[PDB]
Amino acid sequence: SPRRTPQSIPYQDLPHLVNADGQYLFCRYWAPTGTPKALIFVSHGAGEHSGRYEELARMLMGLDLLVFAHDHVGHGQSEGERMVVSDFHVFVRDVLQHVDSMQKDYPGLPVFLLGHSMGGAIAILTAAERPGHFAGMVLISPLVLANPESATTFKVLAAKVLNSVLPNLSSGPIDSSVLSRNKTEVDIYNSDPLICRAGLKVCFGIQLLNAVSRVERALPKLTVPFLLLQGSADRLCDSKGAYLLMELAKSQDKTLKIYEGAYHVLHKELPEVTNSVFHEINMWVSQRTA
Ligand SMILES: O=C(N1[C]C2([C][C]([C]C3=C4[C]=[C][C]=[N+]4[B](F)(F)N4[C]=[C][C]=C34)[C]2)[C]1)N1[C]C2([C][C](N3[C]=NC([C]4[C][C]4)=N3)[C]2)[C]1
Repeated sequence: SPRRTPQSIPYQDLPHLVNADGQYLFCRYWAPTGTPKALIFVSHGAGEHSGRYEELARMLMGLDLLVFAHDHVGHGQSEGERMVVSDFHVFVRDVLQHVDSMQKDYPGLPVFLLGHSMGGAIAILTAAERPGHFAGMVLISPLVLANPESATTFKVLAAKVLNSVLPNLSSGPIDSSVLSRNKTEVDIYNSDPLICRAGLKVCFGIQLLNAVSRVERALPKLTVPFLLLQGSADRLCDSKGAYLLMELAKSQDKTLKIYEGAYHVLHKELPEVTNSVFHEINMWVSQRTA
């Protein structure tokens, strides 16, 4: 019987890739009508999926880039227990497999990464694993340092799971009101059935703590060009992390844009913020492609 997504659609009817663990990942592609100037992989964050990047991907495709993405394991239309990962490196390995596959089909093209939140931590670790390979990285509120109050609370709960056998332990869900000041976007997020809005399992939170530790060790090795966009009122990824990334990365081409008063999800924020985010990404990638 055909292998199906967690929503029961056969993978033979969808673009897909099988990872090193034999798990099917659902894929998306947005290719221009002509010869692409560059490739760009979009890395989504925790709980969400690649379908949330439709508008950004169509803008990037309008710049003649071939945009590609997949749903990370345990997310969206990919296989895996929801919001579970054996080790955070699985996400990085799977991005690298997909980038390597695309570079075979489109050789000689520059490749960029774009990531938001947990997806931004994945993009940083992917670029750190392959120094000099990526042309540039666009980071939207990347997970570099978690909110101090939330991290201390979770680190206590993590000690309970690390010292004892407690497989079902979960913390509370990611509060939707702190995601964006745009209420319509929050309402849409709360209505998408492919988004997992359940409480974070302690085993998954432990992997996000591993991502933060690994990002910290990767910064003095990071040399890829990057554009970093961060809101000053982010309650999920503390803005101190964006300043730390600007300070500690060795990249010769690094830029930070702060959005005063904005919340976490800058590409789904108030129209003035979202319009600026799209324009800034468009300028930055346009200047670095030809
Ligand atoms: O990747 C992330 N996640 C990673 C994230 C930061 C983490 C902080 C944290 C940590 C860190 C270590 C350990 N922890 B933890 F587990 F203790 N923890 C608990 C709560 C936060 C937190 C949790 C947020 N997101 C959330 C989204 C944005 C959402 N969206 C998509 N469309 C929209 C529209 C409405 C605007 N919103 C999906 C991508």
